[PDB]
Amino acid sequence: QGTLIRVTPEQPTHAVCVLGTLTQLDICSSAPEDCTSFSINASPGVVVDIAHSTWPLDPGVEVTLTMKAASGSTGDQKVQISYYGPKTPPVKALLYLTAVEISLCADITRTGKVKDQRTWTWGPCGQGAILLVNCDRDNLESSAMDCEDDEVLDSEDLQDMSLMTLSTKTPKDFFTNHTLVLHVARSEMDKVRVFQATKCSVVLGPKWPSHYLMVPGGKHNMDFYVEALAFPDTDFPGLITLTISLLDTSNLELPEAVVFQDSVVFRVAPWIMTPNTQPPQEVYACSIFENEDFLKSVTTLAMKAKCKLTICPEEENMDDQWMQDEMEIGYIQAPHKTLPVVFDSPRNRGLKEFPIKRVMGPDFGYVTRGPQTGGISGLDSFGNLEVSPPVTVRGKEYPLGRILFGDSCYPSNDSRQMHQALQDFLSAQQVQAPVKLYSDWLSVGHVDEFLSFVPAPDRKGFRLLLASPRSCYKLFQEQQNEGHGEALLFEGIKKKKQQKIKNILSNKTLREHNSFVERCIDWNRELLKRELGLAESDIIDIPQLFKLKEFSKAEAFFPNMVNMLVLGKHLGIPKPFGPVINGRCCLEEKVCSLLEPLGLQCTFINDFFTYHIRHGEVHCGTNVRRKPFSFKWWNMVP
Amino acid sequence: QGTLIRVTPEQPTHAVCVLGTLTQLDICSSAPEDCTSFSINASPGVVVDIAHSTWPLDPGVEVTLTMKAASGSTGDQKVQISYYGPKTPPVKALLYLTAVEISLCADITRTGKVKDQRTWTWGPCGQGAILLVNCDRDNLESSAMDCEDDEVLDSEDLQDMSLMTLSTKTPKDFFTNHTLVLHVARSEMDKVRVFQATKCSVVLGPKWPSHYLMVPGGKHNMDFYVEALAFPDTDFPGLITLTISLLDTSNLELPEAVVFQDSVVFRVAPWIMTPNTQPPQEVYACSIFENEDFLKSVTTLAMKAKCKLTICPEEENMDDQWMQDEMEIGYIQAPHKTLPVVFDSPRNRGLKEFPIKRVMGPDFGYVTRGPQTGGISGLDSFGNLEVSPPVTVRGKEYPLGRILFGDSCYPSNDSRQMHQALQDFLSAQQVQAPVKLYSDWLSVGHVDEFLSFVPAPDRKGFRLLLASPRSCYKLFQEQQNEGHGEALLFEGIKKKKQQKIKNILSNKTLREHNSFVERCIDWNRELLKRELGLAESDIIDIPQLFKLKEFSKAEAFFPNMVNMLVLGKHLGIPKPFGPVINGRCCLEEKVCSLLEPLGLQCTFINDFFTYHIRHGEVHCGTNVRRKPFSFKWWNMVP
Ligand SMILES: [Ca+2]
Ligand SMILES: [Ca+2]
Ligand SMILES: [Ca+2]
Ligand SMILES: [Ca+2]
Ligand SMILES: [Ca+2]
Ligand SMILES: [Ca+2]
Ligand SMILES: [Ca+2]
Ligand SMILES: [Ca+2]
Ligand SMILES: [Ca+2]
Ligand SMILES: [Ca+2]
Repeated sequence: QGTLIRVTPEQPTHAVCVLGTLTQLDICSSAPEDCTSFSINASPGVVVDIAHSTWPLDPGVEVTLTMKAASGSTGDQKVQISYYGPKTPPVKALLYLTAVEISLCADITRTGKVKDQRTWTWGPCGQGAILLVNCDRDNLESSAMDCEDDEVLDSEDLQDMSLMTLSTKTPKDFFTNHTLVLHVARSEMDKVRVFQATKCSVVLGPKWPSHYLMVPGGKHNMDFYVEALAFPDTDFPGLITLTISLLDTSNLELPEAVVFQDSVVFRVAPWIMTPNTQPPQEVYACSIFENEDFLKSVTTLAMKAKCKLTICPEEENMDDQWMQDEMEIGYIQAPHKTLPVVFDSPRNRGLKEFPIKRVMGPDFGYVTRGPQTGGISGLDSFGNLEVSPPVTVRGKEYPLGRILFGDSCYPSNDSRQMHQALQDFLSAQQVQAPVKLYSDWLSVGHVDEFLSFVPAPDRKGFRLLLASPRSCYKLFQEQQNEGHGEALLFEGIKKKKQQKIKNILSNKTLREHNSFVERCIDWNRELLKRELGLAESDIIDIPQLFKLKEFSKAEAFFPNMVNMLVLGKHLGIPKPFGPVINGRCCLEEKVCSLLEPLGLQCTFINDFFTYHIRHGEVHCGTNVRRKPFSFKWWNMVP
Repeated sequence: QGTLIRVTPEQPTHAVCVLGTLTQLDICSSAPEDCTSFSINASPGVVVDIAHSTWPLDPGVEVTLTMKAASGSTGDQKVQISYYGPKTPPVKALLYLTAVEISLCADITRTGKVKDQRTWTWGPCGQGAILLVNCDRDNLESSAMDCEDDEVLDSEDLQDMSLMTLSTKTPKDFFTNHTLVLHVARSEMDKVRVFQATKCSVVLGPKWPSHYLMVPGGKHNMDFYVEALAFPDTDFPGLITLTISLLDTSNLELPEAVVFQDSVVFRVAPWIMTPNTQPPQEVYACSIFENEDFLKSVTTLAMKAKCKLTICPEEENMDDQWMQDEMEIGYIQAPHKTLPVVFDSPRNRGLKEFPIKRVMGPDFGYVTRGPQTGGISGLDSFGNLEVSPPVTVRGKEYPLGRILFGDSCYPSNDSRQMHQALQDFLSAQQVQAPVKLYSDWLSVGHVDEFLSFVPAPDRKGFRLLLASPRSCYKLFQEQQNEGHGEALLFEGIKKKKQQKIKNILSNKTLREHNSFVERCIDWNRELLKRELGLAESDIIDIPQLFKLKEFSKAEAFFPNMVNMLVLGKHLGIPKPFGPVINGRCCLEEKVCSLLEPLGLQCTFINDFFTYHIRHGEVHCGTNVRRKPFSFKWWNMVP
C-alpha cells in the first residue's frame, strides 16, 4: 500500500516504514502560520522525492520517503521539516522513523525456489505460487487422506506441501510494541491448512483463520508448510490467499491498529487426465473365473510396453471385471511435486474398494464426486470419461487435450447423463475444457465404445479411431465381390451361429440398425472435428458392426475392436473372429492394414465368453496409468 | 455445425440441409472401381464449391453444398455425381436434398429487436441476449414474485420477459417425418422459464427441460417469452442456453436421429446499485414518537430535489426507525426493460416486512440473501453497503462504480464480517467489483459512518467525504487561537453537559481515542485511494470527533455529519450543535465553507434525541432510490 504520515511542529511524530512501501508526507496540514516555504533534511538512510532545493508550501506538492535498509533500532532514521517565511525564523517539525523488512515469500515464479499486486496470472509470462491437494496417503498406517486431520505425521508428507517463508528484519525490541498475525479469510479456511515449521504445528486451518506469530526482533526467517484440502470445484475457483498483518500494540488501552498488510495468492492445482497418446506406466485388471487366457495376452503386452502390471483378485473384485469403469488415473502437478491421483467414480459396484484400498497410497492421490448411494447412471462409469491428445483449435491451444464424455442429444424422461457433480468438477479443473459427446444411443452408453486415440509418427502425432459400419460393409462387400461371400463370421466359435458374408450383406434390418448407428457416430465425428480442430486425415475408420437391442440401444455385433488397450505402439484389440479368408480373419487384416503403417503392433485378444457376451471388451476390462504431460498446466491460458 | 453426406451409386441418397450450415460430400468412399474422375451437376438452387471443370477422384479433394433457399417440397433440389475413367462409361450417384430454415432468434445485439458460435461476450463489440430475473409483483393480487409459479397472469408481465422467435421455412409435409424439440440443460432448468405464445403456456422450466414443438410446414413463426428465476450467484455464473434440436422421425422402428442443433445464450442481468452521485427519485423514512420535526426537514429537502416521498408508520415500523439498514434499492436492466429492485437485508428487525409488503410491486423487484433467522451481524445492515461513483483505476474502467462494504482487518473471535452469502452475491454481480473496507472498529460497524460521496461540478464529478478528527482539532484550535476557547459545544441542548473548546482540546484521552480513529479512517483513505484511483483533490475531510465506548469501539462524539442525505445538490447533514461563534455553529460554517463552493446546499437537520443518542444519524434513518446509470452494464468488460 502506502501510508500518509502527518507531520506537525506541535511535537515530533514516530512512525514505522515497511521496506518496499511508498511512504508519503502531509506537510501542509499543520504547517504553522507565518510560513511560505519548507525544506527537508533527513538522515542518510532516508531517500526523499519531490515532484510538482527548497520548495513553496503548496498542498499538492508531493513528498515521499523510501528506506534503504532495516533499522537497527527504534527511530534510528530521522526526518526534519523546516518551515519558514520572508521574516519568520525557521521552525522544525521532527519525524522519527523505524524501518523494517516484512516479506511473506512463496514460489510465485514456479521454479521450486522461494526467494505490490498480489494476483495470480496464468501463462508463461504470469505469476503465482502453486499448491497441491494433499489427497494421497503417505501415512503408511491408516486409510485417510493426509489432509483430513490436523497433523504432519511423516516428514515425507512435507514434500507434497508448499513452502512459504516469512522473512523479517527489525530492531531487537520491535515486537515489544508490535505483533504480526497470519491469516486467511473464513471463506477459504476450510480449504487450506498451514503448518509452522520450527517439526510442525498447525497455525491455520478449518478451525482457525488467524494466528499471532511469535517472532524475535533482529533478522528472522520462519518457514510454513501449506496443503490444500479441496480441488477447484463449482463453489471454489481455486485461489487461496494468505495474509500477514502488522499490528501496532503500543497503547495498552486502545485496540490494535493495522500498519501494513501483504499477501501471497496460491492456486490449487487441478486434476488432469492422460490421453492414450501418453506413454504407459502401469496396467490394471481383474482376475475372475475362466479369465486366465485373456490375462496372459494382457501380461505379454504390458511387458512389451515396459509397464508395471497390477491385478485385482476375485476376493476384492466381488465379480466386478470392469476395471475401466470404477476409476480414472490422472495427476496433479506443482513445481516441487507431481503425483498421480485416482478419480474414483461413484459407480460403486464390486470394485468399490479398489481405488481406496489398493490405488490410493504413498505418492498416490485420491478424489471422488457425486452421490455415493444411488442417484447414478451407467454414463457415470469411467469408460465414459476420456481425454484427447493435445490439439490447437482455430488458434486456441489445448496443450493437455480436452476431456471428452458422453451425453444424450437432449434431456428427456428416457435420457441419461453423467451426474452434474462430475461434469461440474471436470469443468472446474479448467485446463482440459471438457467437451460433451453423444453416447446415450449405446446400450452401455460409453464414448470408449465408439472412439479411441493412438499415437502416430506424423501429422499431429495421433489418429482418432472411430467405429464404422460403413467400413465393415465396404470390406464384406469387397470379399463377396472376390468370391468369398460364402465366408463365415464367428468361424472358430462353439455355441454360436456362424453367418455368411452373403447373408449379412443381405440382412436389411441389420443394414438399417447400422445406418442409424452410422448417424449417431457421424454426429460425433463432426462434433470432434469442430471441438478438437480435426481434419479427415486425422481420423481412421475401424470396420465395426452394431445391432439394436433393448430400448433400441446399440450393442456390438462382433467384438468392438475400437475398445482397445493402447500401450504406446502396442495395441490390445478385441478379437473380432471375422470371416476367415486366405488364412486370416479379414477384419484383423483390414485393421492391421490401417494401423501397421503408423508403427502400430496389433495383438488380437480373445475376450468373447469372458467380456464380449457381457457387453464390454478389452478396454472395458482394463485401465492404465500414464506419464503426465511435460507441459506445465499453469502455463496454459484457459 | 456441418454434415457429411456419403454418396453412392448403389442407390440414391436423401438428405436435409439446414440453411446457413456447411454441407459436405464424401465422394470417394463408395466411388465404384474402374474410375479416375468425377463431375458434378446440380439443380439451380444448389451451390457447389471445390478446392484442392471435372476433377480427379482424390480423397482430400473437398466438395461443399450450400442452399440458397428453403425447399418448396421434399427432394426438390438434386445433385448428381458422375464417375468415369479412361474407358469407363459414366455412372451417376444421385443425391436428393430438402432445404429448410430453422432460425432460433433473440436480441443478441441488444437493441430491442429480434431479427455459428453461440457464446456470450461482453463489451460494446460483443454479442448475446439479456434476460431479467422476473422478481417484481405485477400481479396486483398476491404477495409472490411473478416467477415463482408456472403462469403468465397479466400481459404487463410479458414486458419484463425476453422474446425468442423460432422461424421456420419448410415443405408443407415436412413435420410428417421430422420433429423439433426445444430444450435447456437440467443444470439450468431450475433457473429459467419459457412460455409459448399462441396467450401463453409454459413449455420449459424447472419441471420440464424439453418440449416437442407443434409446428406447421411452410413459413411459420413461433414466439417465446423467457424469464429468469435466479440472479447470478456463487453457484450460477449467469448464462442460460436454450437449444432447438431437429429430429428425423422417418423410421418408425428406429429411434429419433438428431440432424441439426442451434442455440441462443442469454445472460441473466445483474443487480446493480446507485451511488449518491445519481439523481434522486424517491425517499424513504419511518415516523415514530417525537419524530415530527426531523420528518419536516426531510420533507422540505425531498421537495427541493423533486423526489417522491414515502414514509413508514409505527404500525409497520414496529419501533424500527433505521430505514437505511433493512434494504438497498438497486436496479436490473435489459434493452427492453429496466426496473428497480430492492435488495432486502437479512437484518430482519422491525422493518422486516417493509421491503416485501410496501416496496416490492408493479415494476419493483425483490431479492434477498443470507440466513433469515440468526447467523447475522450488524455488518449485514445496509448502512454498511455503499457504491462509489464511476471511476477509472490505472486504466481499468468501472463505469458503474464499485460496491464498498465494511469488514474487519483480519478474522478473529471478536471480529465481525458481512455474511459470506451477501459478499458472494455482490461479487457474482461482477459489474461493481466490490471492495472491502475496514469498518469493524466502529461500534455499529458501517461504512456510512465514515464516508459519503457528493456530486461536484469539476474534476471527476464528485467528492469523497471522510470523517476527520484531525480537521475538527485544527478548527477548534483555530477558534481558541482567536479567543473563543471559552465557546460551548452542545450549546442549545437541555439535559446535556456543555463543554468548552479549551477543555476539549486539553482532554488527552479524547485526543488519544481520536488518534486511533484517525488511523482507522486513514487506512481506508489509502485503501479507497488505491482501489478507486483517487487523488487527494478528490477527497474532502469533514471535521468530526469520535470516542471509544464498549469493546473500545468508536461512536460519534457529536452528530456524525458525514452520515448525511444526498439529494443531488441538496445535502441533509446532521446538526452538530457545535460551539456558537459570531452567531453560527463553527462546525456548520466549516462544512458550508467546504461544500458550498461545489454548488452544494447544506441543510442541518436536528436528529439529536431522535437518532444521535440511538447511535445513528440522518443517513441511517433514511433511504433513497435513484436513477439507473445510462451506461448499459453489458458494455462493461469486467
Ligand atoms: Ca496430515
Ligand atoms: Ca502427502
Ligand atoms: Ca467408487
Ligand atoms: Ca506424497
Ligand atoms: Ca476412461
Ligand atoms: Ca408468473
Ligand atoms: Ca413481472
Ligand atoms: Ca429482511
Ligand atoms: Ca414489471
Ligand atoms: Ca446503503
